[PDB]
Order: sequence, then C-alpha cells, then structure tokens
Amino acid sequence: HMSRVERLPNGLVVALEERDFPGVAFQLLVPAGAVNDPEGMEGAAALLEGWLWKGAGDLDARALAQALDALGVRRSSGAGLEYTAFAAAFLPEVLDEVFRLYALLLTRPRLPEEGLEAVRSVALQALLSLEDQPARKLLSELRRKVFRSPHGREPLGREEGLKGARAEALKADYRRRYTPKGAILAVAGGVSWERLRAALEPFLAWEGEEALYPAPELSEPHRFVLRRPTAQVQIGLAYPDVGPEDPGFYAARLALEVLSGGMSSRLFTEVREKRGLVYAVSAFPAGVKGQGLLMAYAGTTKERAGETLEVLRAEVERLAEGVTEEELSRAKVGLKTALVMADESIRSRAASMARDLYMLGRVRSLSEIEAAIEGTSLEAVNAFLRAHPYRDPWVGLLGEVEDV
Amino acid sequence: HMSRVERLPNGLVVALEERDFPGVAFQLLVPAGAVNDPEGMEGAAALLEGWLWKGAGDLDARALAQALDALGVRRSSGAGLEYTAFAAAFLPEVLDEVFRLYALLLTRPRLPEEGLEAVRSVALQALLSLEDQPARKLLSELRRKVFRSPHGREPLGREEGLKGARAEALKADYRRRYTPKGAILAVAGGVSWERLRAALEPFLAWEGEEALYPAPELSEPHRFVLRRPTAQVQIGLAYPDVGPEDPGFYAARLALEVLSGGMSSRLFTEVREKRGLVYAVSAFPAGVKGQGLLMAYAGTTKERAGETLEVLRAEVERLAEGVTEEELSRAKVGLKTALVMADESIRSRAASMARDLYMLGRVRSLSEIEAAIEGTSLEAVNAFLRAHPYRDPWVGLLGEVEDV
Repeated sequence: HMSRVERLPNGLVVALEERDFPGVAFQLLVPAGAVNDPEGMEGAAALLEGWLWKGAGDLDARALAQALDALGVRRSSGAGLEYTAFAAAFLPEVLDEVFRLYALLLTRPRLPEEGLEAVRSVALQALLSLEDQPARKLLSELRRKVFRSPHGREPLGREEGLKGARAEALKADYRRRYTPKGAILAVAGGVSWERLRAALEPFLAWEGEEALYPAPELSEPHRFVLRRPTAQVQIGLAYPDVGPEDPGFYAARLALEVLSGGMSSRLFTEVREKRGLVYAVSAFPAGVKGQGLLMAYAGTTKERAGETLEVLRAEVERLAEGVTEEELSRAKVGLKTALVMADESIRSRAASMARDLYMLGRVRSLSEIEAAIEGTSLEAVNAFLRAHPYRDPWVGLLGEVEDV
Repeated sequence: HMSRVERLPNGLVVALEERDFPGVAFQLLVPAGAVNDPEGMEGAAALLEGWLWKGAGDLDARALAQALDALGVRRSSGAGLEYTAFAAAFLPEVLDEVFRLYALLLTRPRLPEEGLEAVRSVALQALLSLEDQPARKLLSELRRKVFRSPHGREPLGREEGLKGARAEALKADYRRRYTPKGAILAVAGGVSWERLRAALEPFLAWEGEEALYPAPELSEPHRFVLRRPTAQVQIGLAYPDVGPEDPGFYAARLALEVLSGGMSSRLFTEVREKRGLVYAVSAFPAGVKGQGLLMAYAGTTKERAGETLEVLRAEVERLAEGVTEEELSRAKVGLKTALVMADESIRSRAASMARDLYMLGRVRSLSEIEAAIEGTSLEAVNAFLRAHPYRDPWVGLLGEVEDV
C-alpha cells in the first residue's frame, strides 16, 4: 500500500491510499477549532459545524440529510480543539455525488438564521452533558489548567460563549476560518487517483486565507480540585511530553507502551492487578501541535484516592530509570499487532493519514513505522528516558476532596 | 468469503471465516453470565472472569499477562448478561501458542484465594462507576424493571452479591458454568481450517454439562423514576420487539433504520434537528435470546423532559403507520454500506459470527443478509409494522423528576 499526496492550487492538501476494497472513506479536517475561536465566542467552531448541516445550495437541512442518506453515506463530524473533522464512508459508485455535496456544504452553506437557535440549543445540551461525565469533565478542566493559551479551551465551548454568539458575527467567523489553506482531505479505499481528482473539481472553487494558530503556552504546574458529590474520585495527571514532531517519538511511544499499553504494563500491574485500587486507569497522549502532553487517569473511592495518586505518580516518574529487555520486546510485538489491526479499516486509515498530514505534513507508511519501532534499541529508549524524565505534573481531582 | 462451522466432540462450536489477511481474531463466548449467576451471588460471572486472569497452569497473574503480551495479543474480556466474551487479535505466527494459553485459562485456572480479594475490589469499583454514568445507570435500571426473570440483572453485579461471594462457592460455580456445551469460538483471518483445528487440540480436554438458561419473563409495563441531582434528565423507553429469531427480522431492522439509523431518520429529525431538544437521542435493540426489546434514549434538561418524552414516544408508536418508498430506499442503501464496512474488520466479523451462532446456531453470510435486505418490499415492511405496533412502553426517568 502506497500513498499519494498533492496540494491543490487553492491550498487544500489531498491524500489517497488506494486499496483493493469495494468501499471508500475519507477524513476532512477544516482548520477551525476551539483553539482559534474568536475571543468571547468560545464555542463558535461548535456552532459553525452544527450550522453547516442546516442546508447547502438549494437543499435545506432535511433535504441535505436525505441526499447524503440516499447515497448510503455513513458519517460523523465535530469541532475539536485544533480543527473540525468530517468523516464519511460510502461505496465507490456514489463517489462523484458525495464529494459534490460536501463541497457544497463547505463552500455554500445556507447558514439560516432560523436554524441557528436549534444549533445553539443542541450545542448547549452537549456542553451540559459534560457535567454528568466526571472523567471527561476532569480531564477537560485539567487541559484548561495546563495551558494559558487557547489550547486549554473546551471544544464544546463555554456556556456564555454559546449563549451570546450572534448570527452575523458567526457568519463572518465562517468566512474567515473555513479556509482550504490548512485544510486536509485524506481518502482510503477502492478509488484511483485519477477518479478522485475528477471528483474533487467542485472543491477547486473553495478559497481563503491561511489559517491562524496561536503558539502554545504552558502555565506553571499546580494542583486543583473540583469538589463534586460523585461516587468516585477522578484523578488526573498531566506532564509535558514529546509529540509526533520529535526525533525521540518512537522511543517515547515504546516507553509509553511499557507504561500503559496492556495487561502486563507498569500502571495496570501496580495500580490494578496487585493492589485492586481501580477499575479504570490509563496514560495516553493529550497534546497539541507544538506541545505534547502525557495524561494519566484513574478512578477510585475517596478512601483510596491518596494511595492511588501516589502509585500512579510513582510509576510515571519511575519510567526515567529505564525499561528491561523483556519489557521492550513485549512492547514491540504489541505495537506491531496494534499497527497491523489499525491499518485494516479504511476509516481508521483515513483518520491516521489526516493526523500525520496535520502534524508532520507527510503520510508515514505502515512499513516505515513498523521498521522504525522494531529497530529502536534498548539503549536508545533508556538514553531518551534519562534525558526526558516525567516530572512536576499538573494534578487534578474531581470528587469529595478537600481544598484551600 | 465463506464460513465453516463444526461442533467439537465436547460440544464447543467453532467457526472460521478465512481471509487473505496477515492477522487472526477470535471471539470466545462462555455461557456464564449474570442471567445464570447463582441466587444471592449477583456478580459471580464478573468475579469469575476477573479471577481467571489471576493465573493458569504454572503461570501466575503477572506471568500470564506477560506470556500473552509476548505473543502480541491485543485482547479484552468481560462478563455480560447472557455470556462472558473473550476477544483476542494477533498475527498468524503465534496461533498455536495463543490457543494453548487460552485453553489453559479456561480449563486449568489457578483461582488463587489470595488474588480473589483484588478481583472483588476491582469489581466493586466497576459497579460503583455506574453511579457516575447516568445514561448507563438509567438503561440498566430500565432493563431490570422490564424483566421479572434474571434477564433483568446488571452484568456488573450487585454490591451485596460481590461482597458476600465466597471463594469455595465461586470455584464450585466455575466448575458448573464454564462449560464447552453452549460455548462458541468464532475466528476470522489468515488461518486455514486445518491449521485452526490443530491449534484447538488443547480445547478437546474441556468437558462439562449443558449450560442452563432461564426462560424470559416480562413484568407489566410501568413508569419509574430515579431521583438524582444530574445536570440532565435521562429518559428511557422500552418496548417488546422481535429479535433475530423471527421471520420478520429484516422488516423490523429496516423499520428501525428508518426510525433511528441516521441523520434523516424519524427521531433525529423530530427531536433534534427541528426542535433542538437534545444532543443525544437513539433507539436500539436491547433484548435477549427469547425476548427482543427496543430501547429508546434521550438526554435533555428537566424543563424540556416532558416535550422530549412526548415526541420520542410519539415517533416510536407512529411507526405502525408505515414508512414511505423514499424512506425505505434510503434505509436499504444505508444498511448496505454499514454491512460492508462492518465486514471489513476481522475483529468485528468474529464478533458478528459469534452472535449469529449464539442466536441462530448458524452463521449468516454477508451476501445472504444484503440480498434479504435489498429484497424486502415496502408492502412487507408496512404489513409487519401494522401487525406489530410498538405500544405500552416501560418508562424510566433519572434526574430531578417528581414521583409518588
């Protein structure tokens, strides 16, 4: 499997990975997200994404949904921190018409003022549900404390931002941020490059200015508490980490697999198997372009929260002492299996291609990644871990926890 | 793609779907679940599944996790309502050794009394987290109200059952319910039938009695309230429905796709797009072998809960009046696309094969399903919907809601 990438004259980056499969999937990233919402309009990208689906060209909201449903398009979309993602999957016979409708949605949305109040009401319910999801609530507050910059914002918005956003300001925001310069379209499946290029002709009309991204700025590490009457205390840790834009990435990814990648990993072994402190514990990347971040999470009772946090923090920070030959061997075979399984689906491959393009400006081949991981030595991992220890986390707790 | 199915001499049903893919996945269902937990030991199947992973043969808990991690096995397992499922994915070179270790886990678990207290503590945290998940909490209480029989039980157990379960009673329960008679192993991927059969030799030793399943028994429909200080009211509806074991299944599945299967569906259109009442709304099957059930869910504010419940209930019960030619056309293309995409992954195909075997005793081919759906007429769907209207739901609310 090989990938082909091109920048169209308007700046849209399009990538294709052809496969012998009667199906096509894409992932379209538009560079409008919470990170570049207008000041005082936290939630604009969430409102824009919902407002797009209220009609395009001659189709109103219901006719647009029917038109894509009549093509068999299985789809989802949503505004994120750094971009708004649109995912679609369909059979190859409807290729031309699917792409014509998505170009219409992006470049000629109706944006009806009547439909806006339904968009706003839906967005406010989505934001409200975060309050009933203590794990997600804690980690969202955690990233907000970590960043002084807009990279701390919640992708669902803020209540006052969603409530005060006015129609004409939102339209002006749409005309500014829904730009092809910085947008990425990644496609996988049973379509040739020539047939895909002909289908993208309606996208050539899309025009815009380069998308703005503020620089990341960390706060100073500190501990914070959200006092809530939950059944379990939510514990969250955040550490600066390397992300994909680092020559040490494969070493850090192998060390992360040792820390948290399976049943024999450090966190599962110490927090759950031996001590029985939690059902849920994990460590996972949670950063942005320009600032990687390692987040750790555990849920437990308030009686065990102190010991859980101590063990969790000890395991992350002990990683600097290195991993063993056997630990590393297991990490390489596990990641290989995960990579092969995540390559199987065209939907997940389109998503991976798009993130690679966003973060690196190129698509990494599966063969390149597997060989780089297999051929990362123990000494390389140990040396990286000594030079880059995890220290000085932000600490967040949500639950029946004391504070001053 | 063709499937081969055989019952081994001990009663284990094994199915294989060979594919041109350097990967293998399976789904193993063991017929121990909450539905046949011993009286007073609600949670036994949850304890057994966790206790299995505390060692098998000469391997203790940590050595067992390392042994499977050294093979690159990506895996998950959990006790459900009707069975305990074990899922694994790995590359074909480790086939023989993976299956030898899973046969060891099932037939010669160590079940150490020392490890049991960690199993119980973990299971109690899992059950406790349900209290912080209002949507899941509501739907779990809903199914409990629907069934008088054990099909109402919560798969995570009950607090008193988990707390009082004793080691020797649990071992006796393991020897009774972990039986090959009723167990199902479904495999997909790059392994031949001959190589799979040789790998399953360690499973031939497994022996047991036929698994017991009580008959389903419904309660009488009624409304119940769980008063909780949540941000959103959780609304749940439950209706008797046909399940897979019905000649009307394809008609009902097409009607369900019209009701709730996408953006142009009845529920999304009326509850969300037009009225903006919710972010989340859905209808989905939720029944057991011998008793299908249709569940509907919506989350909203207490101010809108009355109108949301009215619209939700009206749309489900209005379905009896039929669907249109266009609605049906869209449903067929959408389901076709979903079926083709759900067939792509060997992991999801192993899971589908196993449920088919559990519910029907045979594996349905993709081609058979697609043709049956494409060739279900409007008149067939209309006639089925008139003969089987959704009426008289159980109604559950969780939130700041009044009750008497």
